[PDB]
Amino acid sequence: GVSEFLPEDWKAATLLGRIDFGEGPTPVLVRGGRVEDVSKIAPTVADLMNAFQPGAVIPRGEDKGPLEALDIRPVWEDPDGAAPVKLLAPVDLQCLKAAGVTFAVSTLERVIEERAALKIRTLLAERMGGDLKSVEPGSQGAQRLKDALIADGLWSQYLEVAIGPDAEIFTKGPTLSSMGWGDQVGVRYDSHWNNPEPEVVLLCDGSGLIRGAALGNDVNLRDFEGRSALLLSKAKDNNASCAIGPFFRLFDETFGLDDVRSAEVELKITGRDNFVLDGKSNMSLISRDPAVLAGQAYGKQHQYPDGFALFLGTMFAPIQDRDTPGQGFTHKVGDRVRVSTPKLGVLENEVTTCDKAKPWTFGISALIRNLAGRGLL
Amino acid sequence: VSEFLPEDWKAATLLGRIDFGEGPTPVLVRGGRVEDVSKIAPTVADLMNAFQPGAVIPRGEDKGPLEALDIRPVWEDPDGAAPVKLLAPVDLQCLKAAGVTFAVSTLERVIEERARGDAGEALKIRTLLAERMGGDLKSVEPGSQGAQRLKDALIADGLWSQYLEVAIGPDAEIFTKGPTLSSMGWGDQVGVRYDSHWNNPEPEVVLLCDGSGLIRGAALGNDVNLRDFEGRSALLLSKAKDNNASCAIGPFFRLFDETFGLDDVRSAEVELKITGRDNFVLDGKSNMSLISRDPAVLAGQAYGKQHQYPDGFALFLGTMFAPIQDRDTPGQGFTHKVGDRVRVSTPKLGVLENEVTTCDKAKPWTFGISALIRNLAGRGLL
Ligand SMILES: CC(C)CC(=O)C(=O)O
Ligand SMILES: [Mg+2]
Ligand SMILES: [Mg+2]
Repeated sequence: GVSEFLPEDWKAATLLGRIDFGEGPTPVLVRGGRVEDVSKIAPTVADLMNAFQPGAVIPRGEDKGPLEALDIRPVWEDPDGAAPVKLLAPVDLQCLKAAGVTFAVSTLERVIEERAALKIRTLLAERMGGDLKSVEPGSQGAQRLKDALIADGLWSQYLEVAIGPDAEIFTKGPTLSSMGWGDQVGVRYDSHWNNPEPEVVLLCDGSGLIRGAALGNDVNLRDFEGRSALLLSKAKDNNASCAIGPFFRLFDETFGLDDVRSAEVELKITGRDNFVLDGKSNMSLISRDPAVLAGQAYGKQHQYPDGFALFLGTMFAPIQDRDTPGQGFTHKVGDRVRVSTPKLGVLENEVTTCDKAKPWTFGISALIRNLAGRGLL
Repeated sequence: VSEFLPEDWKAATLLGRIDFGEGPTPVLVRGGRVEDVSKIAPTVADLMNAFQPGAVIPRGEDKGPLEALDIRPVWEDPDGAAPVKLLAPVDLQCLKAAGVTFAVSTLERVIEERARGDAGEALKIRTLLAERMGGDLKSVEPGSQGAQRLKDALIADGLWSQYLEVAIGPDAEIFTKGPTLSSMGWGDQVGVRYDSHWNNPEPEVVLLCDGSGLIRGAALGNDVNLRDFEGRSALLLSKAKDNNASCAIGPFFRLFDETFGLDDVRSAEVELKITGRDNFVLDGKSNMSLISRDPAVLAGQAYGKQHQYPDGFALFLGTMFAPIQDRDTPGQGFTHKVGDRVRVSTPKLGVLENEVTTCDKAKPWTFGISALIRNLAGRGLL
């Protein structure tokens, strides 16, 4: 049932991804509902995006047939990889970047209620020259709001990246390490409070231009980050802690950045203990425009010659109790996490611990050897 | 030339990358002579994964004495007229770094945090903090039960900080310094962001590890650092550390053998020298024995059952300097100016020397993974 995780209009869409048909990772385009092996046009997705800039026609690759006819299976139904065809993460050589704390109104309010409320929002809004829900990060209004927050003793390093001029942008994981649709993702076995983060992921080419978008799960360990923000990397970057997919949807007549900007991202978590968590949260509340976030990651002071993928952040808060009252959500082995939006489909993974997930073994040199052996270089 | 190589470099085994005119080439320097080992393995990462530690690497193609090669630093060859160019000695490795592994750095991190990145507040905060702490941080082993009891004391003192958690708690601070293939090497320009007004070099020793997590050798490093970004918010760590040309490793990795081992890394005296167009001079020394966690312990936290690195990784071990010498205004401390020359040196590894400019004036990073792949393929090396 490969159709259940594609966008409802996928046959009218342009998808860009990676599939192993049995010889190794192959960049594919899906157009008219049919898969095209484009490896002879460009041997990687990063190379394809660099070879064909926006507005250029991408030629046809070799026909692999209707995507729904490929026997693709997820790990929880095919634990041993018996399937003849394996869908992969749609990234290969791109750097994996991630923004965080991009929904500021959420952050601000959560601090005002931790203190309580209606009375605190008066002064902050009057000093800002405006309602908090209109906060513009990096503005002069945000600057006066910062100084008012400092004067109240409510300021924090998190509000700095919420409303200051610089967004929080970090490296989510090493190149070639992402999980894809239908893979296991890993939380550290020594983390006790962790959660998914349902996100939209931008595809950017080697010229810093936004080409398309996919779904992402930024697997997150709250107990590490909460002990120290200097453990951010350890909270975000472990074996199988990144999932992107199922495909990147490229911008065309049917789909553009404006569709990303108004995308409703849904999250569902299902456990064997019969725990269920559901929730939806709209990209229109993001406090920094996706094109602005791309322009902070890429510019005169940082380039990315193979391109980069960019997680745009989330406003989902893992506060729903599971077993321990007041301590919020945490994963258990075998949880199924679905991240979905209508124009991009469904990214679904199974949760295990980083030591039980398959280790990351296929790195840059493994790809090079594989592509060399197939005559694709 | 010999000015930037180990004292005993002709007796050492050095591993690095040189562009002779056709693209990046993994080289070994033995007996003072350069070997092109590209036909043995096409990258440094591949070479470390093909030969385990202790295994003798067979001889490559002789390229003559190293001192006979016309290698020139950017401050003497701005347009790159030299026929040969020395590169960073990493290629496919992930660039990993440890933080606050020396007490002098830990204190300056708490200072810039409480200053919220404002250099004009550092003197006042340093005067308070340096006396109340100091003699405290190195009084415990990080991650021990003792360290947990010191944490409870400092919390009661009102002195606790998220930086002390990674300085003495069970988890070291490890982060990604920059993207694969983005490092600068000896003789390159490094970059501080043009919008940073409180910044510094960070001399460090850099380990080379293979794809099995084994420590293989060591180089020198400059982890160019923006204090005003990181002090404003620790969530800006990546932006404080990872910008165009903000990473320098070199001149070569020295591989472990009978002339050099991890024990030499553990006792290495490291020297920092900064010189500017304004005739500012800083010169200082510190020793690796002051590190709070053994280098093998740090590599063991970076690599294990919960994070692999199939192409290997480089690991900055943490800076042992935090420059606070006043440059222009009494009490205002240090920051870089364009044209600064930064020398990191220790006798067993040589000299890593770079010229500082702003990230936007440094040449952009254009040679990434695809460029390397295409270059190697065109040379028949795959
Ligand atoms: C938090 C980091 C700035 C600390 C660091 O890089 C170091 O101490 O070497
Ligand atoms: Mg995020
Ligand atoms: Mg450092």
